Amino acid sequence: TDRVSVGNLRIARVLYDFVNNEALPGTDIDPDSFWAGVDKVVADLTPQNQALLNARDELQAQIDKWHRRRVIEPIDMDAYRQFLTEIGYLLPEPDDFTITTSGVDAEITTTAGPQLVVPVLNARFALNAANARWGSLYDALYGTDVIPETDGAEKGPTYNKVRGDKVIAYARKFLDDSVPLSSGSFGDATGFTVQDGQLVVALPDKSTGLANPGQFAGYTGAAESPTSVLLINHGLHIEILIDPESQVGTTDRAGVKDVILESAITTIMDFEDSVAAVDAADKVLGYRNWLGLNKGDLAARVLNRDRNYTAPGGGQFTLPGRSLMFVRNVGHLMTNDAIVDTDGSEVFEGIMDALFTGLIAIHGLKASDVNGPLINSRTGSIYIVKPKMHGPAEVAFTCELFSRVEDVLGLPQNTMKIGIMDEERRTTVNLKACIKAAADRVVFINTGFLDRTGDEIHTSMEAGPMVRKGTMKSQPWILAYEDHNVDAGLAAGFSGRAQVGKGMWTMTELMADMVETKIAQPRAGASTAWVPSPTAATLHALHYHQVDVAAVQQGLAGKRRATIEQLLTIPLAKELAWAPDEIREEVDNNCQSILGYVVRWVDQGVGASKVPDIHDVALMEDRATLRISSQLLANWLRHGVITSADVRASLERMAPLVDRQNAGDVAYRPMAPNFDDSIAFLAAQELILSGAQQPNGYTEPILHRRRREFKARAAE
Ligand SMILES: O=C([O-])c1ccc[nH]1
Ligand SMILES: [Mg+2]
Ligand SMILES: [Mg+2]
Ligand SMILES: [Mg+2]
Repeated sequence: TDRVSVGNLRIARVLYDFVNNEALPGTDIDPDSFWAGVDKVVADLTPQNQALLNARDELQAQIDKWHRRRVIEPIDMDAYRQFLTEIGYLLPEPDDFTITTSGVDAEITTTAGPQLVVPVLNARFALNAANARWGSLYDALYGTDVIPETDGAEKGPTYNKVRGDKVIAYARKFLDDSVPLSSGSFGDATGFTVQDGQLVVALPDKSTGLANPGQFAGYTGAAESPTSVLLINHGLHIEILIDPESQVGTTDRAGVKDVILESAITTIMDFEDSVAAVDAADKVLGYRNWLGLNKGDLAARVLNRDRNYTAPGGGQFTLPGRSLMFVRNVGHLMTNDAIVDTDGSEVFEGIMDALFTGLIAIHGLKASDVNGPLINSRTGSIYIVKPKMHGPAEVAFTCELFSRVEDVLGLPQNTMKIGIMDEERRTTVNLKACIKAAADRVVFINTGFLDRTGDEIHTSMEAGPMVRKGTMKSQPWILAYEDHNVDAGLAAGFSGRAQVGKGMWTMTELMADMVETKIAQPRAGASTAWVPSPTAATLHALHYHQVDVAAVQQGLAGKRRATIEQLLTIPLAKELAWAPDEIREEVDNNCQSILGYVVRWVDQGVGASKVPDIHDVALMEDRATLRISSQLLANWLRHGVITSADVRASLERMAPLVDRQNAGDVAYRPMAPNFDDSIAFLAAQELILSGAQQPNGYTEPILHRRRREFKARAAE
């Protein structure tokens, strides 16, 4: 139609122009050979990609059949596990080894701290995350519920001094716990001066330096009365801003205006579950943003420059002002019409992503203006997160794909590093082998709730009814999965070399609860964890100051805290474990999760936002929320727990609920009462009723189709 012919490919014009006009210039890759490479790589790797997807299907069918031919008391783990080994699901574990990945930035190998994930299609959000390397601690405490809004300390229309003073005292205590004075407390500090390269803090009666003088990293302005003071603890920077003339400064004993924390050390720019991209137009929007980020020129309003400091011993240095960027590609499943072949077949979206996000990322290894000076990776690496892989063969393929892209791009081999997401059972039980498959490219493994539970449900769909969604969070299989992931990471030498990450805090407004509970993640040996906002990044940073992750990691070394049996413990529900009203609540719960998420996705192409749940708690979940919820319902429908009338009834009374939760949104169009007119509603209905049939429970085939449907209707 409006496509460009390159060998066997018919490339969508919008994509072809974008690449020639925006992505290629400055890379010194010849446009003609770039496209011949796209054509070659797509032709060479497409059959293996598809072979892998059929492998998934062959394995699931065998497992479905195993449960079906069985009666059978509870499952015999010797039998189950022997079966899994026979069919090639459970592969033998390789001998110990250390990963050999190199050329990796210090933000990933060394520094422990928060990690942001943001929809790359949203330019404002993406710029915010990139700028979230540094955040105001005062703003974070004042603005959220960490400082509780009791009587007197309420956020008003204007400054509340009672609340402000609380904020100040919270931070002072943090200073004391993080960068202690030889004697006294920051709570009594009256001033700061840099004297003989040391930091000197003035107390009402005396003066003192730091217990560990070396925690002093620098300052701004004159040593004799600095405008700010730079500290360091556990690899992370803390900056005390000093200005008596500022609105908070006047109130402060030492003229302190704010405390700034190094927060989001790295950010993942996401093309997968947090965005809605169903065609060439949507992909180009994403690719364009990814390009602006890497060239430094994205504006929505710009990217921050690095920060200037004076060394304690007089010199004059810089710190990065931007979060170091990963990109998350889509996984192996989906195709996309941005390129079709002569036959009209869509091309695998994962393959395209490597080619185009890899091409684009070259700009980030280069001076940004194009004069200067920002850059992403200074060590010369491109950092790609790859989600939803199943097993070491799927990881090997991603490496081979990267190898071939690097060739087309003229990059050295292994420039393209992989972040291995551990969110599918066949990866979890073969984790060590997956890490070995990428032993020279891997910079990251991580765990999460949503996708991994959905796969857990879909895999054992035929075994019986599963426990509630809430129950899933604390089942034996997931707790083993969490620990087993750290163990594999630490045993492959990730400490000092690569990130070991944990899941997203989805409750954007529940910051007090986050600060209280998310500390478990670094205590479990995770050198990074996912946060929903720059504000959450700043608050989660506190955890890394309280917890010596490096030491925690050294302590876990050599431990084996999860057995294959634990990992293989299917979350089946006990002999009829729910009262009727409990069943209804769970059904409502899941139907609302789907409706609330689906409606924004199908109608508006939003893949991530603050979606009020059934109790009006704001959650920022990604598409994986659709996978658990619909799989759970599909499972319950499959095993007689609920009826199809139950599902339709729930959908019909949760729908208008969702409507009014989206009241105050001008573009929003309600689903109720003409349900079978809403494409969103029908998408929700299809996810559930077709759920047991989606490959590995994946929701994109259905979601993408319905979103495309909607876009077509809107085009009249
Ligand atoms: O909850 C999550 O996994 C998530 C990632 C990005 C936005 N939400
Ligand atoms: Mg996921
Ligand atoms: Mg310590
Ligand atoms: Mg199936």
